[PDB]
Amino acid sequence: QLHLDFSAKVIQGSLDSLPQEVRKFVEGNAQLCQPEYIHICDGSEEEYGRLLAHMQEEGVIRKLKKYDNCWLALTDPRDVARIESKTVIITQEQRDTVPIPKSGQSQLGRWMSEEDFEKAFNARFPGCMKGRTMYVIPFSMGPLGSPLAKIGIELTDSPYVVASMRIMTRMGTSVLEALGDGEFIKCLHSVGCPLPLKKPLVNNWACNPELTLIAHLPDRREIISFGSGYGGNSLLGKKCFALRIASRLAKEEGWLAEHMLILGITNPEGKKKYLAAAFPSACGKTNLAMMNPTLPGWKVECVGDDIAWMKFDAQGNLRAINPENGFFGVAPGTSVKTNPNAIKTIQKNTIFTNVAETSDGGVYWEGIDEPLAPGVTITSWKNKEWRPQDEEPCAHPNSRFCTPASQCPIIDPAWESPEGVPIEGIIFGGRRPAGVPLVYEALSWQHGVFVGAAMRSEGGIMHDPFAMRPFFGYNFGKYLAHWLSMAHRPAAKLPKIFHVNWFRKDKNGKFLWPGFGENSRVLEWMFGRIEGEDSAKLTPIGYVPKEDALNLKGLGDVNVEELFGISKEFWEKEVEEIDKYLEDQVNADLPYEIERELRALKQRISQM
Ligand SMILES: Nc1nc2c(ncn2[C@@H]2O[C@H](COP(=O)(O)OP(=O)(O)OP(=O)(O)O)[C@@H](O)[C@H]2O)c(=O)[nH]1
Ligand SMILES: O=C([O-])C(=O)[O-]
Ligand SMILES: [Mn+2]
Ligand SMILES: [Mn+2]
Ligand code: NA
Ligand code: NA
Repeated sequence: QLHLDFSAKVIQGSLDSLPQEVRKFVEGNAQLCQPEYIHICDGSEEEYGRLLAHMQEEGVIRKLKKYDNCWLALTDPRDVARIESKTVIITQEQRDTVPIPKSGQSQLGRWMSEEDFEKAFNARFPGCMKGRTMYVIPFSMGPLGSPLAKIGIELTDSPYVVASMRIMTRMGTSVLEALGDGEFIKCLHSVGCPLPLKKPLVNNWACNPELTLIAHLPDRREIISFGSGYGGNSLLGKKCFALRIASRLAKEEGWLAEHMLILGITNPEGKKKYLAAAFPSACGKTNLAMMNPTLPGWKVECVGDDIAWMKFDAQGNLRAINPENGFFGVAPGTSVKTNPNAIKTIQKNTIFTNVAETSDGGVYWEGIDEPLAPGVTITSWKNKEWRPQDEEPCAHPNSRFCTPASQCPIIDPAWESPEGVPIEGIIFGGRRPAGVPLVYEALSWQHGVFVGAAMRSEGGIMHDPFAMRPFFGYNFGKYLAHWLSMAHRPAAKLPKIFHVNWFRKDKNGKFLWPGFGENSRVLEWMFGRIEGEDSAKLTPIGYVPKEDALNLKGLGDVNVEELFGISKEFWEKEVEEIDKYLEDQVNADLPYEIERELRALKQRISQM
């Protein structure tokens, strides 16, 4: 050059050390964003402890004195969740990203043109890191060096993101060494608050709500996120990369990237199988992935609780890996009763966001179901004193823990095996207060994809097909076609597909099923069905357990008639509702097989 060599500003590592393409990505975005310092993360314990202690000294995080190396971050309340309306995918044509709805608004993604995004980018990123450190985070999604793993580089101006990525991905120098001159996903993040601050800082939490924009450019292998320091907006490996970018990659390359837990279940005979399950956010993946089974002699072990990458191997087994390195789990509702294994995992080396703090340096949230000693007081996530009779919760309803996977006492022994675990069943499920029984089994692969397409969240109202509504990297119609195509992969060992419903209520709004560890009784049935056991009765919706097939010992107060009932009237409405939805939201891009399954279901219900 005659006068972008950023070597003078490197305060950890060396630009000369980086693979050539990594250096180009770092230096191009350094020129653009103008950070004061560049810190190439090494992923070391030393780095991490120093970063936490720094954040602590600035008032960005607090140490939770009751626990071993745990920390609390309280955000600006404007920055507390994924913002779906500010989350977009850029492609040349809108239809490649989302189907064109008849109601002029898609529920299945949000497209932005290249032109509009270029303008948005130029209005945000120039100079956005002034006065700050640009951290360079080399990370692997999946076990380091696994043939199913994929590497990214995230640039960020947030120490909180660096700490959380260290938990949620594999990151540091070993990733750079593994990468060499290979391809990587380019991830660029800024809290959007260059120094000197143009607006006041709220709760020591840098963010720019008005300019928040989480963009995905699958054709350029780029994720570009501005304005939010929170969770799925800032930890780019998780939703942005491992669902949105990865699902489109998966479609091109013949595999699947899904919003699924992966678990290993062992029966009293010592026989083990792996299952994957897609439930929408707020519908209990993490509880099932970590289940403490109530049934004696059974064991559940966790491979992952949120994302699965699955690819058929040479023998036709559908192999799954967890591309994450930790659990970014919802804190409220987590108790010894609902998730005892999570309670164990999170007492050390854990970062909590937006939960309450007790006066002895512990954590608190709605549904923790753990009384405090008299005199122990509570500071809410809004940093105000709080009492249990107050109108507001003590913790944000989407507050999280961020905890290392390897600490889970029931972590699966194969949770990092590079070839992945063989999936034998896929479970769909949602919140259905009425009509849908506790468990049913799909009649075929094509029926099972239809059943995934029919999933619901939020009290049985919102459609959330495959638990992917906020996460599709491309047109949902085409994703259906991709799933259906698996039936035609020669010698594929197609998993059995089930649908569960933990959430059926009686007329008074009481749950008909106790759930949590009692769900082990449902898993027992699925396990027997995969083994070929004659434990199923055919019904218009699929197979259900025979009378006496489920182990209900210890649960004699269960209303079996209501929990397992199938009403013609309910199912007529359901098929009409599904028809309207698929027409409104998918229309021209709906695969014929999905249409055929809808007709087949309608026809079976007509014969009741
Ligand atoms: N009634 C009942 N509720 C359950 C069961 N399992 C989980 N839940 C509820 O599920 C909610 C917690 O699920 P989340 O951790 O939000 O769900 P998730 O699928 O892990 O979501 P993300 O982490 O956002 O993907 C709480 O309201 C729990 O009470 C069950 O067996 N029965
Ligand atoms: O953070 C999550 O896991 C989610 O929102 O599904
Ligand atoms: Mn979860
Ligand atoms: Mn999730
Ligand atoms: Na704060
Ligand atoms: Na087919």
